[PDB]
Amino acid sequence: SSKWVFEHPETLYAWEGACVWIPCTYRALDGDLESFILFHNPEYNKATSKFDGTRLYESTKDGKVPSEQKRVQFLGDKNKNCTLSIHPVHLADSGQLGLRMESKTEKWMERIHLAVSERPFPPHIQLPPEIQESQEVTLTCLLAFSCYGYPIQLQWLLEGVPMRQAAVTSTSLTIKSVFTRSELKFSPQWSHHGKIVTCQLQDADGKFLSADTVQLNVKHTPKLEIKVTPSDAIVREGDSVTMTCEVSSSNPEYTTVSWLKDGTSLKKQNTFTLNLREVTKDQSGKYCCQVSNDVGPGRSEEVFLQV
Ligand SMILES: CC(=O)N[C@H]1[C@H]([C@@H](O)[C@@H](O)CNC(=O)c2ccc(-c3ccccc3)cc2)O[C@@](Cc2cn(C[C@H](O)Cn3c([N+](=O)[O-])cnc3C)nn2)(C(=O)O)C[C@@H]1O
Ligand SMILES: *[C@@H]1O[C@H](CO)[C@@H](O[C@@H]2O[C@H](CO)[C@@H](O[C@@H]3O[C@H](CO)[C@@H](O)[C@H](O)[C@@H]3O)[C@H](O)[C@H]2NC(C)=O)[C@H](O)[C@H]1NC(C)=O
Repeated sequence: SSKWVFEHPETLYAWEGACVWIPCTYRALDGDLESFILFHNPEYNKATSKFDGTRLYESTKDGKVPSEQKRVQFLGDKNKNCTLSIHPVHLADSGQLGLRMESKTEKWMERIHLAVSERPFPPHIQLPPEIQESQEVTLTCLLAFSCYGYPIQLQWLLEGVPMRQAAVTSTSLTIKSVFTRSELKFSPQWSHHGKIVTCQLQDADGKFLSADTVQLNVKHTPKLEIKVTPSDAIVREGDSVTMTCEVSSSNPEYTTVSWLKDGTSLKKQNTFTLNLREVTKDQSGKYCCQVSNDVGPGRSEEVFLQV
């Protein structure tokens, strides 16, 4: 009994004040249409074996001459298209819509769910699983809404400030999926680790509607800071010098630590402190530590000993 076959999304989302555009097609194997009624939450009376409830559209009354001012409009034909449109949609419209249709001696009822919330629902940011420094990533912000009579826009904010990188916004309004996607590419620095990325929903005039925030987990090599005593780095032979190596940032945590004298690894220096108890003249160069993690080896600044 596959007499009727409808192609449309199973659920359409919107909010109070906006509009909703419902794509819909059908194929009636039993000729063209004779009547089309649009119920809101129809209740089937088991006694009379008919459908009751508030009728939002009747093809025999408010659809005999299309009014163009109608809030609820049927944009379809007699045997193919059942695209509905409520502009503006209200909270009292949220529910289950019924597409009661009749042809020659047979009739059919079709359900469409219309979820309308009082406030604009937030979008959603889809992050890559591993974000690493100097590697371009594509952040995806999706929104399960798109209507013609109410244009929207998605805005990317980093740390509460718009991002200079351009985005690409695309909308799909088909019988399969309805959404507004905005993708943004940018090469993250190590400092972006722990920073907040926001995707804001705004109308045509740019008024804030909703948003979704995330915190970046940017892998990076250990950024190091080196200290030396004395600060002036001046000494005589035999006297002591101490250098310290402090990991200021590393994602993930560090693994090994070694020291370098003009690019030469001093052996047995597996700690963050470099003690030169009795110095000479042949030393006196440029020192730096190397701390690594899963990401790789990170190097600190250079200090001129010069003795
Ligand atoms: C080709 C054909 O044969 N077409 C049938 C047609 C169904 O095939 C067709 O409409 C399929 N779609 C549904 O069924 C349907 C049901 C509910 C909803 C919906 C939508 C929005 C909100 C709430 C609901 C949308 C679709 O059905 C009838 C009557 C008919 C009467 N019943 C009673 C039966 O007990 C099951 N039932 C009960 N109940 O409590 O049992 C409560 N409501 C029902 C249907 N079951 N069919 C009709 O005239 O529409 C005859 C017609 O010739
Ligand atoms: C069922 O029939 C209706 C009526 O034609 C179809 O609706 C029409 O669809 C087109 C494209 O989908 C709409 O064009 C759009 O216009 C806006 C401006 O309002 C523009 O910004 C878009 O880029 C696009 O050009 C059109 O407005 C819309 N309505 C009417 C009255 O024409 C509907 O597509 C049909 N259903 C299916 C599943 O095809």
